[PDB]
Amino acid sequence: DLAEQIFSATDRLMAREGLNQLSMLKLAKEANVAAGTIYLYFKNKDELLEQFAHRVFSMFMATLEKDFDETKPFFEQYRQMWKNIWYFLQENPTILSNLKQYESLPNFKDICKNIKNCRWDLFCHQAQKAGLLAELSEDILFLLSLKTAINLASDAKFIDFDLKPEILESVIERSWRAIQK
Amino acid sequence: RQAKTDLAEQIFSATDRLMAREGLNQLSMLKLAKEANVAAGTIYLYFKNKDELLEQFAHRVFSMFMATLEKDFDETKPFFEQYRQMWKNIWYFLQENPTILSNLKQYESLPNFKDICKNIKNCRWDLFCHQAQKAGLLAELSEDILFLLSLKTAINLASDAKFILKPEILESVIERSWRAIQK
Ligand SMILES: [Cl-]
Repeated sequence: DLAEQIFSATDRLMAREGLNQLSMLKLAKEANVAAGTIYLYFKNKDELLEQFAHRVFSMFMATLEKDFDETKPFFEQYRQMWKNIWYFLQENPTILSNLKQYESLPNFKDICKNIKNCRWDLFCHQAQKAGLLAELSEDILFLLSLKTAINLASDAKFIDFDLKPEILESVIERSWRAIQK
Repeated sequence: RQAKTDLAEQIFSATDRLMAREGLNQLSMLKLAKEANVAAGTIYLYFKNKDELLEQFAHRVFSMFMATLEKDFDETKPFFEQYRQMWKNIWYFLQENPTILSNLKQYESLPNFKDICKNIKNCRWDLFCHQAQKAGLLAELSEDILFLLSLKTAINLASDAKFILKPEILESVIERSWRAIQK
C-alpha cells in the first residue's frame, strides 16, 4: 500500500541516481509523501532497504512459482520458469535495469543464503532424483540455465524473440541442454 | 614518446579504485589525482573534464577485455580448446582483478558502453564464432546470443562466487556452457 509506493520509489531513485545516493528525504520526495510519513513506515534507511530486499526476493519467488505444475515434464517446468522471468523483465523495465544493483543491497547475501527449499532448489532435487540433471550444486545449475533469461533480457531481444519464437525456444532448450546429466 | 600512455594508465588504474571503493557518482577530478599521485594540473591537462576522462577510460576498459580474450590464442588447437582458453582467460582475469569485477556493473553507465561496444572491429569472440560456424560446430544464432549462452558463464561465476571451488567444477562449467552452443 503506502509501503509498495515507497519501495517502488526506491527502485526509481536507485535507477535514476545510484544506490549510494538514496536518503530518506529523497525517497519521501520520490514517493510524493512528507518526510514524516516515510518514518511512520520505516525507522531508518537500513530497515527500509532490508524490507526492500525482501520485497525483491519475494517477487523473484513469485516469478518462479507462476503457473507451476508438478504433473508436467521437468523440461516444461523449466521452460515455464524461463518464460516467467523473461516476461516479468519485459513488463518491469526499472527492475530489469536495477538487477545488478540489488546485489549491493546490505541484506542481499544474508537473505539469499537463508532461503531453504525454494522452488528452484526443489526442482533441482526432483529432477536430479529422476536422473535428468547433472549432480552439480543448485547455484551452478541456475547459472548455466535459468540465468540465461536474465542474461538475454533486453528490449531489442524482447522484440526479436516475439518475432522469431523459434529463437526463444532454442535458447530455452540450449540452456536446459547445459544442465543435462 | 609515451610516458603519456603510462601516465594515462596510472590515472585509469586509480579511476578503477575510486570507483570500486566510493561510487562512480562520487568521482571528481581532485579525488582521482590524489588517488593517482598526480598533480591537479596533470589530470586537468590530460582530460578536459570528468566526461572526457570517463570516455577514454571506457575505451581502455574495452581494450583490456579484448586483450583478455586474445591471450594464448592458437588457431591450431581445437575450437573447444580455443573456447576453453577464452573461458579461463576471463575467469583468471577477474579473479586476479577483483576491482575490475566490482566495476563491471557500474561500467554500463559510462559514455558510451552502448556506442563504443557495438562497433568492435575484429573481436576474438566474433572471429571465433565465424570460424567455428564456417567449420559446422556451432548453433546458427547471432554472436551475442552465443556469448550469453556460453562465455557469459565465466563472468557470472566470478561475480556470484562472492554472493555464493574445485577444478573439476570449473571444467564442468566450461564443458557444459560449450555444450549449450554446439550445433
Ligand atoms: Cl554511485
